Order: sequence, then C-alpha cells, then structure tokens
Amino acid sequence: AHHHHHHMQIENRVFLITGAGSGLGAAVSKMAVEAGAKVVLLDVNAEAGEAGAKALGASARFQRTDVASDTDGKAAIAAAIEAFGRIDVLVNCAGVAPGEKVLGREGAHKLETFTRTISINLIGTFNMLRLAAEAMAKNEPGQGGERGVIINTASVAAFDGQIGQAAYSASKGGVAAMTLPVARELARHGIRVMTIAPGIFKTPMMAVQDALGASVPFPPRLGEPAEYAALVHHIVENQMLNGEVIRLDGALRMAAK
Amino acid sequence: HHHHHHMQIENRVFLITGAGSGLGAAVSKMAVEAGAKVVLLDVNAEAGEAGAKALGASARFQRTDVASDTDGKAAIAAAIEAFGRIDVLVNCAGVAPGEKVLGREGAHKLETFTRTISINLIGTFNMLRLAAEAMAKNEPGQGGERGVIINTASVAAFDGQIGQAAYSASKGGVAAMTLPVARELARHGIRVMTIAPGIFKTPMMAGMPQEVQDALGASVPFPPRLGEPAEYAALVHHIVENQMLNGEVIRLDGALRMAAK
Amino acid sequence: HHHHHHMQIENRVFLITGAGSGLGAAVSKMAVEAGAKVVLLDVNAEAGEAGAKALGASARFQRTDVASDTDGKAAIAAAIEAFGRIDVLVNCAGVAPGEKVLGREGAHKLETFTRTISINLIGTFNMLRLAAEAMAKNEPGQGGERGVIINTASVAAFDGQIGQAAYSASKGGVAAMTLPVARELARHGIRVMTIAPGIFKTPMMAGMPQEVQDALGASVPFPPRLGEPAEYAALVHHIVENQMLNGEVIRLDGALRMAAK
Amino acid sequence: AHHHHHHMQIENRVFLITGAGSGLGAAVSKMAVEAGAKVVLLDVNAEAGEAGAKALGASARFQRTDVASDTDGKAAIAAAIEAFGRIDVLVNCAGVAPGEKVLGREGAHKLETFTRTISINLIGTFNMLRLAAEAMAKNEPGQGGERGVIINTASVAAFDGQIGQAAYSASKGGVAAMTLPVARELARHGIRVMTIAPGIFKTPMMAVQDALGASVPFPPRLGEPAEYAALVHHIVENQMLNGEVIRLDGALRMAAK
Ligand SMILES: [Zn+2]
Ligand SMILES: [Zn+2]
Repeated sequence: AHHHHHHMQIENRVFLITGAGSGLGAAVSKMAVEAGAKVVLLDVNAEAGEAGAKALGASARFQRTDVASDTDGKAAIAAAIEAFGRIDVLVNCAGVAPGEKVLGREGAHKLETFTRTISINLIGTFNMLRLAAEAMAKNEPGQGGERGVIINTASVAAFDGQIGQAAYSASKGGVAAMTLPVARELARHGIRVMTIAPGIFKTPMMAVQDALGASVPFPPRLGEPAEYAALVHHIVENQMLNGEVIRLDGALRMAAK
Repeated sequence: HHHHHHMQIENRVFLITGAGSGLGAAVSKMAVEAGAKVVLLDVNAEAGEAGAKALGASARFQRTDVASDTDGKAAIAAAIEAFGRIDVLVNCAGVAPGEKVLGREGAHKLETFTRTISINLIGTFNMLRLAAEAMAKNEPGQGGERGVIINTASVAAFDGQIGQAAYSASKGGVAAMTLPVARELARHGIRVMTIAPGIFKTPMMAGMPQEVQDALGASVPFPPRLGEPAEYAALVHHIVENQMLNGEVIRLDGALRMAAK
Repeated sequence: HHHHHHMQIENRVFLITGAGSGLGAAVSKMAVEAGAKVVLLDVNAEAGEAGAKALGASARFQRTDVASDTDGKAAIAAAIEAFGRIDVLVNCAGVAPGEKVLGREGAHKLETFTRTISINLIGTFNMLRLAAEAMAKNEPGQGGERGVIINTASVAAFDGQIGQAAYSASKGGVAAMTLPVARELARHGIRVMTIAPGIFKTPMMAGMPQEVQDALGASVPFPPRLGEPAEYAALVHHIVENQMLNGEVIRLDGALRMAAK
Repeated sequence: AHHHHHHMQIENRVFLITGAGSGLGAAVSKMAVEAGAKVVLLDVNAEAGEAGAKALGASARFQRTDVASDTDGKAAIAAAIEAFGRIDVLVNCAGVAPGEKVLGREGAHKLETFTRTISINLIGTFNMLRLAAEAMAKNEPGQGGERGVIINTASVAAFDGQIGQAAYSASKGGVAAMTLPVARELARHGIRVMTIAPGIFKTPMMAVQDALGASVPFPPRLGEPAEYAALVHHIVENQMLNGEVIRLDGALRMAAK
C-alpha cells in the first residue's frame, strides 16, 4: 500500500470490466472491489456474472453484455452511469482462444470461426473502448487532466503465435496495434490507453497446457489471475504508462507447438 | 547480372487481390513482365477487366469479394481452370479510412470498423486459407517449396495515426498472423511473408489535393517522396526469389515514422 | 488497499547504480521508504554521499565506476558487508549525449561512441553478472525467487533521434540482452526486466533552458509533461512485486514516439 | 535480371565489405563482383582476404582492417578511394558470435569477452559506418538524390537470444537499434541505412547447430550465404528500403537452448 507522489487514485473509481464472470476479468473485478472501487461486471454469461456480482457485494453490479453488440455496449455504459454515476476505467478481458489449423484433414480453416474470434476479441474490444471513451470524456479533469484509463488484453500470441493460432493471433495483434492510434487521439481528453499481453494463466480461456507451462522460464507455472489484476492496478495508478503493450508472461516465448 | 533465387517465376501462376489499381496492379504488371501468369481479383470490375486486357493473354480477371467464402473458392477454381495451378498469392486488397474514436458527430461507427476489418483482415485470411489449400497440392519445387503467400500490412501496424484505429487494428492483425501461419504452412513448403508499406502513390493518394500529397512525401526521410507501386512489386518479386525470407514483416517506407497527425 | 505480490521488499537489499541523482536517487528513496536496505553506487561521490546521508541508516554509498571489474566486485562485497545479501539490482547509471554521425567538425568521434557504450551497456552487464552471482546464493523466497535485476534502456532504443546513434545503440543493446539473460537466470530464480523510460526530469534535463524543457514535455501525448523520477521508481517497485513480469522491456513514456528532431 | 522502373544501379558501384574473407562478407563480395561492381574487401585476416581478392580478380582489392580501429577504418576508406575513386555501398559483415553464460561453474561471464564482442560487432560497425558515410556524402547526387547505402548485419539473436548469448545479443541489438537514428540523419545526404538480421547460415560464424537448423520452419536448412547477398543486392536496388531491420531466417524463433 505504499504509493508514489502524484499517483492516480483508485478508491471510488468506477471500473467497467468485460469477461468479468471468469478468469482474468473476474480477478480484476475482485481486485478493484477489494481496493475500494466500484465495478460493473460485463459478461455474456448471466449465470457467471450474477454469481460474481453477488459474491463481491454492493460495490458490484452485473450487466449481461455481448461486447460485439452496439446496443449491448451502450446499455453497459448506461448501466454503469445509472448505478455509480460515471465511468473511470475500462478493462477489456472478454476473449475466446480457439485453435484451428489453416489446413486440416477435413479441409481449410472455417471462415466463420476466424470471423467469430475477430468479432469477440477485436471488434468487441473496440466497441467497448469507443463507448467507454465517450463516457470518460464527460468526466471532470482529474490530476494532470486525467479523465480515464482504458486497458485492453492482447496475448503473447500477438508476438509468438503457435500453429493453430491464426485467428487468435490476428485478433490479439489487432488489439495490440490499436493501442497507439487510440492513445494518440484520446490524449486530448486525458484518457490513457494501455494493453497487457498475458502469457499462460490459470483460467478457462485455454480449456498440451502442462507442456506450455513447462516452457515458462520463471516463474515455472501458470500465471495467477491476481498477477494480471496487479498489473491493471499499477497501470491505473502510474500516470506515465500510456500507449504501450506490456508482456506479462514469465519470459515465455512460445514454440510452434 | 543475375538475381540469386530458388523459385523461378516464369510460367508460375500469381493470384493477386486488389489487382485493379495501385499496389495490386503493379504486382500484376511485374509478374506478367517476368513471364508469370496472373489471375487478377478485385471488386472493381471496370478496373480489373481493363487491367487484364492491357496485360494480355498471360492475365485473367475475376470479380471477387475477398471476404466472401463463395467468391474466394470461385477465384481459386478460376485460376486452376485457366492456368492449372497456383504458385503465389499476393493479398493487396485493402481500404484505409480515417475515423476518430470520438468524432464531432459521435463515437466511431461500429459498422465502419467492422468493414475495414472485414476487407483488410478477414479477406486476407480467406484468400490465404484457400490459396494454401491449392498450393499444398503442388509438386515440391526448388528446395521443397510449393508456394509463397505475401500479405500487405502497413506502417499503420506500427505507428498508427489519430483516426487509424480500424486500419491499424486490421493491419496489425495481418502482421501478427504471419508467424503462426508460416509455422504451420512450413510443413507444406509454403512460405508466408508480409510487407508493411509506407506512403505510396495509390488511387486514394492520387485523389488528394497536391498540397496534401506533397506534405505526406515531406514526412518521409529518404527518399522524400511517395513510393512508386513498382517498388512494392519489386520487393514482392524478391520475396518470391529469396527462399530464406519467411515469417517476417518487412517495412517498405523510406524510414517513415508517422506522427500522430 | 493491498498490492498483490510475491517478493516482500521490507528488509531486502537493493543495489542501485546512478543513485546520486535522477532515476537512481528516486529508486533509492522509494526502496528505503518501503523498508528496504539500499546500497547506492555512483561515480559522483558528493551526490552519492549526500543521498545516503539523507536516507539514513538503511542506506550506504560506495563510489563505483560501473564499467570496472574491480569496482563492481567491491560494490557487491560492500553490500554483503553492510547488509549480508543482495536481493534487487537496479541499473540506472547512464549518459545520454547527442552527437551527429556527420558533424560540422567531422565524423562522430569513435571515443565518445565507445564511452557511451562503456557506461550504459558494458557497465550494466558488469553489474548484472556480479549481482546475479551473489543472488544465486540466496535462499529461494516466495515462488522460488532469489532475486530481481532491472535495467534501464530508453525510448531511444525504439525511436532514436538524429544525434542518438551511440545512445540508441547502447540502450538497444541493454534491451536485447533482457531475454537471453532472463532465460538463463530463470534456472536460479532470478528475474530480469528492463524499463525504457521516455523523457524524465533528470539532472541533465533540469539544466536545459525552460523553453527547451517545455517543448520536450509538449511532445508527449499524455501526460503532456516530463516524467517524475518517482514514477519510474513506482514501476521498479511493481516489477519487484509482480513475479509474472520477466524477460520484457516496458516503455514508460506517456505514449511518446520521438520525432527525428 | 528484370528490374523495376527507378531501380538504383549496382553496376560500377564501389562496395566496401567487412568480414569479407569468409562467410557472409565473402558471399557479398562475390555477388557484387559478379554483378559488375567493384569491391574493397576488408578483413582482419590477411590470408583469407588476399585469397578472396585474388579469386575475384581485378574488380577486387583487399585492405587488412581491424574495424574497431580509427586508423584502420580511415585507411580502408582511403584504399577504396585510391583504387576506385569513390565509395557507394558499405556492408558491415564482420562479427564474432561467442557463447558464454552469465553464471558458469568457473564463475561469472568474463567482462573482457563481453567487451570484445561489443568492440568488434557494434563499435566496429559504427566505426566503419561513420567513415563510409563521410565518404559517401562527397558523391554527386544520383537518382532521387541518393549518394550511398549502408547495410549492417544484426542477427536473430537481437530478438530471440538464447542462453549464453548476452554479449552477442547486446551487440546485435545495438546494431539494430542504431539503424533508425542513423537513417534519420543521413537522409539529408541521400544515404540509406538498413540492417539485415540473419538466422542460421552456413558460415564459420557459429564454429547443437544441427538442432538449431532442425528448428528452422522453412526452408529446413542452414541459409546459403548467397541468399544473404541476394537481399543485400535488393536493398541496394530498391530505394524505398530505409531505416528497417529485415529478418532473414526461415521463420526461425530460437528456443532458450
Ligand atoms: Zn495502489
Ligand atoms: Zn539487380
């Protein structure tokens, strides 16, 4: 709990978190509530999201959301403003991570599976960021003029994609590449934009694993979701982090297989 | 003099998207002049038909939406019908709109972001999966090589400007795909490379006010001008020849590092 | 609130280079205020002695040329003598001259390029090899961790300006080392990370005309100001705590992308 | 031999090539002579360099050169001007590629071996580039104002350094990182600056290899030095290539060991 001078405040800030019913998004939601923030959990899975909001208590709300939907994205923003009056932080954690070869025995990679991965991972992340940015721009200027922080989730697959990861790598590389042009624009509103590229974490995302985990130099294990949430926490607090993609991966460099 | 090579492009068959104009038209001209056969693919029928006509009997055109499963399959079949095989795919089809995340009239449209992704990223994947399937049937040539796939990203994948969220996302996705696709297709002797062009004299650029074009050229350290599409095509030619180039994104940009505006 | 962590920095020992000023002074202040012990290393005896004095009994200073085998070994031994162990090394020592490849008075001096490399790159390697040797003796702590090494590169490793050949080379070398060193030192539970700072309020910067400092701040998208050394130190603190950060270079730069001039 | 409109001419251009007595530098020397250029071979090894110049014929000269020496670098430039009257292209191929762990049984990595690798690979490359640039700036402006091309050699170790490659990776990453600030400056003189990052080639440089070679996705072999020279040739001819590092590696991504 020691902080630097001119650190940004996290207490009483309102977080919008996608994929919040599980894995990384669930961990960010827990971290934020435990740090004294408010959280609006967004997930397509109502059972998981309602359970998470219930477990977190009155600092949390759940809003069922398909992140690729214009309507649902707008409703998520509206839900946050209804509950807590503002939005300060968006963390995009919703994603899918299929494996499918370009060429298999049973044919070429289906176009629909590529399109779906792009839709959820990349279009969904953009949809939430454009709408969250619009809401954040309405905030009064905080310390140094800051109005909000947007944190996206890429993957080490954006850098070291394995056989079978064309769709996933394309989607996450697209997320990564957006960070800079979005940060450049949203600077005039005091909204920072950052991306975390996780390695292998213990989540439902990759539901072979053991072999990947054994290839992680140090620590020689799957990541704890709370370690991803810790980095989110630091990005929120450290105003100089902007426009960058941070690998959070134990120095993993994935092999082709 | 000679250019050291494995793949000899004479009588090999190129499938080229965006071939009615700009970079794809330049690749098509380069390939025909090097003795290759070319199947030009474009949504612009007028431009594509005129290009194939100008190039002569070594060229064919088929009007194609690269994001369509149907049209992609029809394009492969058209190439096989005309020329019996496919050796090289060059994905040049793309759109490069500018639109702010937060505009005067509201947030960036979801539909426009989706369209840019669809044409630039989904279309490139669609053509690569289908071309790879065809190439995998080829007899291995020099050094075991069955084919080469070359995609077009952009410097916007690295230095995206204000207004380029969609374009940067799409081209960053193309760039990031290169490795996992190359790793897999290596098993078939099919190389996968990406070129990230800087600012080139394309139809869109040529349509801009001269004062604007001149300012864009001035942002490029050397040569301090717009790139000529034939220079992009020359790099495509080198990638085809140089078997050691694989799994990489090459910036072709005069050392440009785009500013925010 | 809490910050999720493995390494607890209370009563752990930091070795910090360039500790008399700027970033290294800020790391030293951060570490002492978090309950750590600090061994400040600098060539500037006056600044180093004053810093250790201001920090109190949890700090020591030893005058050290980081590029010297002898001085590096003496520094390790001094830390072990005072505090019994070394847990964290932070390499902040550096020089950032500007000198053109082709100047008015002739080509860039070879001697000045060599000096910048010597201090920034050779000095960082020298201290990391010796600190790693000491850390490898530590009892494994939380999650098997014996130590953390954090190096300082620069945005110049990515976007080097005119005049920065030597600085960019040195800092690009630091950046590129991170992975092979992390891969090896993983066998000892020692993590290796690099921070690439943008424009910070260091002694050199503070000495520039205000008009100049103000223009530099204006080049940074957000926050549109010089970085505070304590913000660099805060990232150092986070790296120590967050065991999953390893083998990476983190830009801490306000989204700055330096122009050529 | 088909070229694009506005291609830069290679015939009768004068190449200065370091490390020219073996491996990649020897291949560039052969390529350039066979393409109708003049070559001044630079190497510390007089036996190898003299043999190479003899084999290439009257289009070639040898000048013994320690690339890290100010005096020898100046003499190399002077030798080129004496023989051929100008310098058009510099290709820096001289390098050493030792393997040494940070921590071994017999102690920490020697400081002297790190310093030597830096000296030859990085300081030597800078030394030759500063002096070649100064000579190139004296040329009359060619097509589009171009006066020269400088091509440096990094390595895949600049990206994917293995255990034991601290020195090599540092040196080659330093080379890579210089490309942009040097290109930015030398643009005013019409001198382009590019870097090639080779993977594993069949040269004396790496005198384990078989395992590395088996990890190269395609082509599944060591690189031919003539393929590196082919890329050099294309960089010389293609004016739009500037300020960039090109991996030439068969899609190799080196594992830790
Ligand atoms: Zn905090
Ligand atoms: Zn040629």
